[PDB]
Amino acid sequence: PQAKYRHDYRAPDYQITDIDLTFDLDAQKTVVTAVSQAVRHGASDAPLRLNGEDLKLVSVHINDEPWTAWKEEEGALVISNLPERFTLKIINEISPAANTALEGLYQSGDALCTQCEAEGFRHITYYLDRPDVLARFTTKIIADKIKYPFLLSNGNRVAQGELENGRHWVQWQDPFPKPCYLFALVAGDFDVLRDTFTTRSGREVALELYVDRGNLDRAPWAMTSLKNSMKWDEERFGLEYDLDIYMIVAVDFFNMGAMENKGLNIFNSKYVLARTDTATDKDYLDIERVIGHEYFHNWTGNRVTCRDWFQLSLKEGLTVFRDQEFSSDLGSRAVNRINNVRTMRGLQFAEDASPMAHPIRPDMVIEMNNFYTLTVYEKGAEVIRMIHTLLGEENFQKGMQLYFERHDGSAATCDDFVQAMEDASNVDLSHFRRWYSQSGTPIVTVKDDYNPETEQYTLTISQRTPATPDQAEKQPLHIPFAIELYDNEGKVIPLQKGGHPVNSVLNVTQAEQTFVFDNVYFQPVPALLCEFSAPVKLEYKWSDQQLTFLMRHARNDFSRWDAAQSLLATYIKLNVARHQQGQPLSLPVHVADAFRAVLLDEKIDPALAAEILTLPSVNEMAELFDIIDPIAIAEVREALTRTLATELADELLAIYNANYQSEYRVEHEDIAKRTLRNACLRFLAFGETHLADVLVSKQFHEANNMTDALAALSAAVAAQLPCRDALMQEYDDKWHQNGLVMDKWFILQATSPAANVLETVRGLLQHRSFTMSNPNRIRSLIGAFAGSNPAAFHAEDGSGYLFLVEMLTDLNSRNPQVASRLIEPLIRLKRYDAKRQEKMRAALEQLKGLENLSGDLYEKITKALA
Ligand SMILES: N[C@@H](Cc1ccc(O)cc1)C(=O)O
Ligand code: NA
Ligand code: NA
Ligand SMILES: [Zn+2]
Repeated sequence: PQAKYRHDYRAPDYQITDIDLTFDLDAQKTVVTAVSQAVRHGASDAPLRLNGEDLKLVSVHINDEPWTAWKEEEGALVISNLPERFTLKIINEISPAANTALEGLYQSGDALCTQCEAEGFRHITYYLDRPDVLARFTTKIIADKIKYPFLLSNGNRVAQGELENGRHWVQWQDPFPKPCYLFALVAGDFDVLRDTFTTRSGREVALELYVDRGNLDRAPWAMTSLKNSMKWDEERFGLEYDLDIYMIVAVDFFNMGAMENKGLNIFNSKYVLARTDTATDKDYLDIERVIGHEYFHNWTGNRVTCRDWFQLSLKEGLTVFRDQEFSSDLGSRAVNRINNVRTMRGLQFAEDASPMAHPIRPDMVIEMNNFYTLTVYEKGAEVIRMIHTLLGEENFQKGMQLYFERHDGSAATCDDFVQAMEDASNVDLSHFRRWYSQSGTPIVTVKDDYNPETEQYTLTISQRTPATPDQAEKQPLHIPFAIELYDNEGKVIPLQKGGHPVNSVLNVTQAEQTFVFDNVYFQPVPALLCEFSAPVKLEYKWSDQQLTFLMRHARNDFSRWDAAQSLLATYIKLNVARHQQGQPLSLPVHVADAFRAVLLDEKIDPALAAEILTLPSVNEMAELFDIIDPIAIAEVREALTRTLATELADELLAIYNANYQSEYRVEHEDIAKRTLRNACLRFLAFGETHLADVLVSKQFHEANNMTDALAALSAAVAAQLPCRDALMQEYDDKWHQNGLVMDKWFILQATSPAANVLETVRGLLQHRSFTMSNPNRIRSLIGAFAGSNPAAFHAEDGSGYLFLVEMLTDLNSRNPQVASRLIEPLIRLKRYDAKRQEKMRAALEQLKGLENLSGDLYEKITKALA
C-alpha cells in the first residue's frame, strides 16, 4: 500500500458538473448506471482517471459512443483521447450482500444503505472520488416494492413510477453541488416519525426519522434533539437549514457513529434510539451531541467542504467545536468542558505519544479511514477553541461569516479557514498556524516569584514539544495561556502592569518568556491554563494547600475540578510506585478531608461535585506515567476507591440518600443530582460488603430508569459483590433480544476485574446477543476488553494479546475498519515494560504476516514495529 502526501495535492485534470445515477437495486446484484457531464481542465493529452474498487464493468460510452480508448488498472479506469466537454456513461455491477466491510452500498439487516466517506463512492461506480470535485446529483432508484417500499436519496423527490413484476422507482434531485462522499442511498421498510421545523426566516422543513419497524417508541428524543440543534445553530451561529426535507435513517450495522450526507443523514442506531428503560442519561446526551454534530456539518462540511482529505479537520475540528458549544449552551458548560478535557488528557494525549501521532492536518496517509481520530476531531476542536479564545465570540463569529462568504459552495482548506479568522478579526494567526502542522503534546513549564518589595508577581513560562515518531523537528507554538490570581480571601487580583490592565490570556509564543504583573498586593495563588486554554501538559510545582484552596475558591467550576485532578495526580503517582514495591495505599488525611468538604458543601453545584467525586479513569491515570503499569494502575484505582469509601462512608450515604429522585427527567438539574447520587453509590459499593450488596441490589431492582439500573449493575461488577451473578443473569434474561441494551452488558463483562475475565469474554463470543457481523457488538465485547480493561489485556502471560490477534485475524478480512479500531491498544507497546513489549511485538509480527493484510492494519502495524 502506497502513502499519499499532502504536498502532492494538484487540481484535477477533469471536473464533473452533474451526475445522473440509476440503481437497479438487488441485494445480490445491483446494476448502477452513471451518466456524468465532464469538463477537461488539464492538458488535451491527459487521460481521465476514475477511481473504482470491486466493480464489475459492463460498458463505457462517451457521448453515447461505445468507447474503445480505455483500460482498467489497479483501483482505476483510465479513459484516453477525450474531448474538452463530454457525457460519460458507465454501467457497472456491485453486490451489496457481499459487502462485509460496510463501505459503499451494503446490507444492514433487511435494509440497503450506503457509507461513502471517505472513499466509499468508488465502491459503487467509477468516479472522481475526491472531495474537490463537486457535482449536482440526481438519483433514480428501482427496486422490489414489497422488500423496499422506501427508496431514499439526497434532496427532494422529483419523480416516481410503478413497473411490472412488483417493482417501483423514485427519483431524487439535490440542487446543491456536492463531493461524492456526501452521496447517500437507503432502501427498506421502516417506521417513520414525521415532524416539522420552521426556520427563523419562515422556511418550513419536513423532518423524517426512519427507524426499523417497531422502534417508533424510541425515536422522539432524537427528533427533539434535531429541532434543538436547528434552533441553536440559528441562535448561536445565525445558520438556517437550506433544504425542504431533513431525513435521518437509523441503521444497526455501521462502522462509525453517524454521517452527514446532505439532507439524508445515516446514523448508527446507538445515536438515535432511546427510551427511559433502555438508555442512560449519557445515551441521551450522546444522542443530543451526535444529532447536533451531523446537523452542524450542513454548513461546516457540506456548504463548505474539504479540498482534500488532509483537510479533514477543517470540517471535523470545527464541527466538534460546534457540537461541544451546543451541548455546553443547552446543558452544564462546566460538565461538558470537564468531560472534553478528560478525553483530551486521557485518550488524545496517548495518541499524540504513539506511533500513529499526526498533526491535526496530516502530511502523510496510507489509509484515510485511519485518520478519523481523537487528534483530527478532539484536538482539532481544541485548536478551533484556541482561535475562539484569542479572538473572542464577536470576532470569531465575524470570522465564521467571512469563511462562509468566501467559501460557500466550494471545497476549502484549513489554511482558508485560518485566513478568514485572521482577516475578519485583525488578529495575527501566522504563528498560530503551526498548530496545524505540528504533532505531539506541548509541555508548558511554569515557575513563579512574588516580590514583596515591589508587589510584583513574575511568571516564567517555557514550552517544548518532544519529538514524535512522525516529526524530528519541533518548534514553539502560539499558546493562549489563561491565568487568574487569587488573594488570601479568594478574591481575584486585577492583572495589570505599568498602570494598564493586562489581558488574562497570555500569549506564550517563545521557548521561554517572562510575564511581570504589578500591584499584586498579596502573594497570589495562581489558577493556570484556565478552562484548559491550550491542549498542553502543565508542569507547575503546586503545593497541596494551593490546590485545596483552588477547590474552595476558584471562580470557574472547571478550575475547581482541575485542581482536584492535580491533587489526585500526586497521590496516584505515589501509590503506583508503592504498589510496585508491594506496599498498601498511603494518603494524607488532608487529602481525604478535601473530598469530604466537597460532599458536605451545601453551595456547590451537584454537577461539579459529581465530577470531582469521579476518579480519573485508568486511561487518564496511564498518561501520568512514561512507562505504564496497567496492573498497578487498576489496583491503585480500586484501593483509592476503597480508602475513600471507608473514610467518607457516612457522608457518602447521606448524599446518596439526599439526592434520591422519584421522578425520572432528562433535564440537566435532575441529571446532575443523579450523577452525584451514582458517584456516591460507586464508592459505597466498595465499602462494607453487606451494606454495599444491599444498596446495589436494591437500586438495580427499584430503578425506574436505565441510568440507575446500570449504575447499580456496574458497581456490582466493579466491586465483585455477592449479587453480581444474579443481577447480570437478570439483565441478560430481560434484554438479550435488544443489541444496544446488551452492548452495556458486554462492556461490563469485558471490563470486569474478575480473575477469569478473559475466559468469560471468549465464552461470550458464543452468546445469543453477540455477533462478529455487527461493529457495535464487536466494539462492546472485544474492543472494551482490549481498550478499556488494560489490566486484563496486559495480563503477564500475554493471553490478552493472543486473544486480540485471533479476533483481528477474522476482522482483517471481514471489516478492516473495525479491525483497525481494535488494533490500537497493541500499537502502544513502547509505553510498556520490556517483557510486555516483546510479546506485543510478537503479536504485531504475526498480524504483519497475514495473507491479504488490509491497508488499514498495514499502516498501523508498520508504524508500531518501526
Ligand atoms: N462524517 C462523519 C464520520 C464518519 C466517517 C466515516 C464513516 O465511514 C462514517 C462516519 C462525522 O464525523 O460526522
Ligand atoms: Na496524534
Ligand atoms: Na515560586
Ligand atoms: Zn463530523
